[PDB]
Amino acid sequence: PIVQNLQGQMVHQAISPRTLNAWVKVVEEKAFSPEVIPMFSALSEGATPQDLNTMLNTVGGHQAAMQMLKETINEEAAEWDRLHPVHAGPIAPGQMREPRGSDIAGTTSTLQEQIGWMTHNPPIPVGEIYKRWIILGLNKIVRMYSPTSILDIRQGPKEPFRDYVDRFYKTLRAEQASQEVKNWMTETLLVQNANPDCKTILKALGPGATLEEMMTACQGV
Amino acid sequence: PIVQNLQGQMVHQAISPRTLNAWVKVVEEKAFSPEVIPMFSALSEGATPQDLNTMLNTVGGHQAAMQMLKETINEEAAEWDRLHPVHAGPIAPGQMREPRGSDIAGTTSTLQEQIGWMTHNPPIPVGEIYKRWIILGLNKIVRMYSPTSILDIRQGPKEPFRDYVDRFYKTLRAEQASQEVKNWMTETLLVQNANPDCKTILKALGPGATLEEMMTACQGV
Amino acid sequence: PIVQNLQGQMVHQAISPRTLNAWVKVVEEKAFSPEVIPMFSALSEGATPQDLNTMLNTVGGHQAAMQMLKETINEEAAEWDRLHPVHAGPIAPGQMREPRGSDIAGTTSTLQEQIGWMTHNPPIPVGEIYKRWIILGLNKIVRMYSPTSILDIRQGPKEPFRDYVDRFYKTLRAEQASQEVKNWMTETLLVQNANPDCKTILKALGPGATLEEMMTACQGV
Amino acid sequence: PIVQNLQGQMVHQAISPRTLNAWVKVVEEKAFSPEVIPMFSALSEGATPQDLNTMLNTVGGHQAAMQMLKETINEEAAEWDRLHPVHAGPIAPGQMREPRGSDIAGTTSTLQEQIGWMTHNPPIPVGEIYKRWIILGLNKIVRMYSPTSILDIRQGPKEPFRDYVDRFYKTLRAEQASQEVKNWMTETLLVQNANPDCKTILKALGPGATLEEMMTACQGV
Amino acid sequence: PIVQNLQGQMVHQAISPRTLNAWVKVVEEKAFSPEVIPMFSALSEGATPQDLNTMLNTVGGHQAAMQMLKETINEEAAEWDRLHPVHAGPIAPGQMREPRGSDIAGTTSTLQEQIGWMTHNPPIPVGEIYKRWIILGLNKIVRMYSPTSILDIRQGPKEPFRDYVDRFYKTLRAEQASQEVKNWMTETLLVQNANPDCKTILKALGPGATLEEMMTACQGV
Amino acid sequence: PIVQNLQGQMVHQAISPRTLNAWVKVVEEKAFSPEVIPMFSALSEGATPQDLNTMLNTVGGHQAAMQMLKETINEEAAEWDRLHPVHAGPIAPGQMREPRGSDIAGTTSTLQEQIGWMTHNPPIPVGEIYKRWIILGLNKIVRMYSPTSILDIRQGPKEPFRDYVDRFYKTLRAEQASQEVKNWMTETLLVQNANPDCKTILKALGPGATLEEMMTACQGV
Repeated sequence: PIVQNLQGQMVHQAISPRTLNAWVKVVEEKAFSPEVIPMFSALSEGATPQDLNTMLNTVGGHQAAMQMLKETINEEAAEWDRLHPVHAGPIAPGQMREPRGSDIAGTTSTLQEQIGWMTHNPPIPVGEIYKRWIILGLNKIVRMYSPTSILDIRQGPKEPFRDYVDRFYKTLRAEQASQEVKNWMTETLLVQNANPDCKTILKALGPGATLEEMMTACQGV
Repeated sequence: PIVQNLQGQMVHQAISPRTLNAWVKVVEEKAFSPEVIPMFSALSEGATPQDLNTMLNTVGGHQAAMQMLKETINEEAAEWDRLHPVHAGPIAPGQMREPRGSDIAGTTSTLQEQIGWMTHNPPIPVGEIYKRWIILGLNKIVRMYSPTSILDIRQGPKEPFRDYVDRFYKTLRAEQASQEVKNWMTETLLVQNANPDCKTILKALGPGATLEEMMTACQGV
Repeated sequence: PIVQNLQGQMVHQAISPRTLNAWVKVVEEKAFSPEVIPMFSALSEGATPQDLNTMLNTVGGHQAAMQMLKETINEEAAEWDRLHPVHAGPIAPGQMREPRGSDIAGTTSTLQEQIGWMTHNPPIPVGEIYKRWIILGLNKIVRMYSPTSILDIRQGPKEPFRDYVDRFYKTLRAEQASQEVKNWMTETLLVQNANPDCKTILKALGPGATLEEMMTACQGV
Repeated sequence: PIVQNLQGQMVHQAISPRTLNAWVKVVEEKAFSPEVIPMFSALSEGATPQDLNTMLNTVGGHQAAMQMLKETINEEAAEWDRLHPVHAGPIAPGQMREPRGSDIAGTTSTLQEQIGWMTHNPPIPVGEIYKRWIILGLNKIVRMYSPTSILDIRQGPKEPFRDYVDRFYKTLRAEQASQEVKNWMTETLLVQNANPDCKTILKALGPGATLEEMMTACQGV
Repeated sequence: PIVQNLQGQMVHQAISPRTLNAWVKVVEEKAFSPEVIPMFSALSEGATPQDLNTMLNTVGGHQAAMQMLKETINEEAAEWDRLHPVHAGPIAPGQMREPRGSDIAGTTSTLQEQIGWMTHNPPIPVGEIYKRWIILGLNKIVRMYSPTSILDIRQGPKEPFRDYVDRFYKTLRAEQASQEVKNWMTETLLVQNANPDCKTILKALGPGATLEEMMTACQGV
Repeated sequence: PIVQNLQGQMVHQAISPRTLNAWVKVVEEKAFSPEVIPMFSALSEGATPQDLNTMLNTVGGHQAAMQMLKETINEEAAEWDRLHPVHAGPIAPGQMREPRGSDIAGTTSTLQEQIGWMTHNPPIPVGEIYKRWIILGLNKIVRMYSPTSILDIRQGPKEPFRDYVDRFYKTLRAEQASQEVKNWMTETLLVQNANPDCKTILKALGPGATLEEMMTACQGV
């Protein structure tokens, strides 16, 4: 990737095999839990689109998820095509060619071209745009891999409030729609979907309290 | 993070995947024992707020604890807003914009802005303030994860004095309120909550002795 | 391999033993699944033909596959011989000798000669051509190791649509012929080779839909 | 820690997570055997007092031992206070403030102050003094963790002389009082605490012999 | 080993313990399969004769094989003595002494002398000659460790053609005599030593076909 | 240790924890087999006497062996004292003090003094002399740990010649007296201590043959 050397140059180097093994092991062990998204966003810091394609083609399993991806980046590139038309002109003096939707990905673009693209001033973040598309696809993937909607989590007979909140926020992280609506579920359905005694003590405390307060109040029975 | 090169420049580099795996394994294996706090404070040496957010979003489990966090940094940012108002003016010549409570975290701030913030002279420790807020939240988290107050530890029938002191200082580390009060429990309840024979020999020694003296006196029965 | 130092020179260094162990472990554990091809293409970034030969001779098992390789690079070199004849002349002033089919591989070529070949301006990618031949052979190897044609995958009695699509795209990745024909299977045989109820609901949705739509429609029975 | 770069500067860098994991694993697996002392002295080469405090707070278990430590460094700092009074004067031109007993540890001292302390000429070894105090405490800790005095080791019925000497020198290393007295036990109690037949052959050899001679003579019965 | 720094100097550094552990683990786990030869040739890139001697003395087991080695390098050095006589003269101005058969190995030669030998212009490859002798000995070792001649491999009753070819090329790699004779076995005994039905279909295809063709024809029964 | 930087300076750096863990694991797993000697000689390349003392004090077990060591370096230092007397004079202009037997080890010598000793021109190899003494002690240690003389190895009833030679050269490596006498055992007792049938075929071949010839002749019964 383009690493910032103190001398003042950004030259790509081959991605360390350590990073590839880390990404692979994360994909297998952690399956497609919501943390794979920050894992990818952290392991792909400054990576080129070719490096991102390498990291995507590295995993062997979950071919349905990878096909959903290969479709999602395809749709994103198609949308970028309609957002960004062709200048329809020759090469201007001292000017490089504008990347297209396919050129944003590593398919129709050489590593030298991508390096010049992301190092020339003003800089264009082709790798960052590819990362954004991949993250958008991973959102749909992690949504599909969660077989439970937000309005199905209810506290069991003697299930601890701690693990109830744990499962509730697992599913909240899995289900992404917005922010205000997430707060909407957070401040009602947390108490709305509890045991009878937990319900009673939660409205004994009433509204206008913090989640820490709810858990320390519902510490026992 | 900002590493001090001998040349005289501080330029961020991508956090090593080794550090991320170390933090993850610590979080899973060591759960949320009090040592996770120095673990975080050591693994986040010089890290940017974006790196801290990456390390926080890395862990998948303990979503209740992570929600307590996301609430605690929210409260800390809100407090910082009321401590630090807006200058309400244009950009001064050769002067950058003052970070806000949200800008302190990596949400509403770019990596370039954070780097300029923590490298311009005079330097402002945005990453250190974010670390302080995260540590303040981890204090509450480790307090909640300990289901035992300080005034519940009592020596068993034939439980060794060594393991009694071990459990006592586990719980003392877990329960944090102050320093003088910690010494207050340390110098009384250590002996106040012992076996009858241990009680007798401890006041046979009397007060004004060291913990080493207590343990070497209570080495046997 | 030839690593681009910021000073402006490309000098070969000994391949790290880490890379060799990574390649070996990939070959053994992952057998010859289609992901070994991007594994090789990533672990051999900038590697010399001698390094590629080292990586090929490293693996001990699958000697039938390695013989298929040693035959495929032989055929590729023979084809390159007939594509590229001999200039049949002495050495021109300030001009090096043109590599042959055997010289492209590391057999009849010294490391110094290869380095001069891939560092002199204009540059010739002898290592890249060797990589291309090895990848062409690995295509045939991965095709042979897959004992199932594309027109044999059919959904079982109560096999989930997710795992059906998984196996279907395993076999699609294994079987490579072209691109338009891959889309041809993708848009028909995916639904053509399903359970009766899945068939009914898939043509209930009809054509002109995405794979994500097919899977979310066939989420249940 | 302060690493000596060839350029001629000593600038602190963040301690590697590898060193922290090594120290932690040593503490857990090797418990508090006498080798943990050279382990600490080797892993803390050039470390700052803040790094030493991080390494001390890293371990979670053995809180009784850590309290003995926190007491021993407290006593050492108090002794250093009475050895080193306050100059009771303003700051001299081009002169820094003298560290105190608490400032020697990382509690009341910033990393910048410690760096200036251990890099200014003439240099003051604040980190080395902290290391010496920690080692003095670890001496008492390893003494307490050994539940056996030197005058209790006696050769069993058919216990080999090799393992007898092994256990004897385990306990000798555990019990530290001086050097001349260690030689005193070494040259008598080694033979004084043996089996009857071993006694007979040892005084058959007589005094004025080496430990190698004793073991090769007592190789058999 | 002599690593080529970009500055323009070749100075030996201590071999990494990682390389030694890699060589050791390869020797133990992989025994003496034919791949240990490319393993050694890759792990000993640029190594000095002293480094090669260290790597040879590192392994503890297979002392019969190591004695065969110590004999083979002895014979190679003796042959080099008779190939290269003594100049029988004093030291010429600005000229170093010519290495002998023993001086080629690290026995009678200091590291400084070897470094000057392999860094002075014109360069002499003492380490490469030692590597060649060690490889020649490893050839005999791997031949001895294979307890099966080439004319003993015959396809079993229902042994797959894949594994038959696997074992055949295992033994072909183990048995090294030449190249033309290897092709001689390759193109006849592959089919000559098969099951009756495999024989029939192989001569149904006839000669003038590739090994890939043989295996895809004999895919089934 | 003193690493040769290309700039032209030799400055000690803290020994990597990797080297310490490697030495420790070698000592525990491989016990004290003869290969621990080249292990130590390879892991202690360029190490200072203080580093050697750290590596020696690192191991916890085998205190009898470590006491034999601490005695052997003591005897070596005492011998060096009688070989090298005191100059009995003041410090000469621009001249450092001559190391003594104790100063050769890291006991009575500071790291700065040792660095100046092994970096000043002309250089004195204090670390190398300490390494030589430690190796001399390890010779005696590995001799003691081998409970079998050279004249006890005899081929069993149906023990393979390969494993017979293996055990024979294990014990030959363990028992070190000289070189000519080692050849003396090598060329007779190898055949002198065999099975009756092996005896018959070995003198069927007769003398004047190589060990490879003996093993290939005695391949079978």
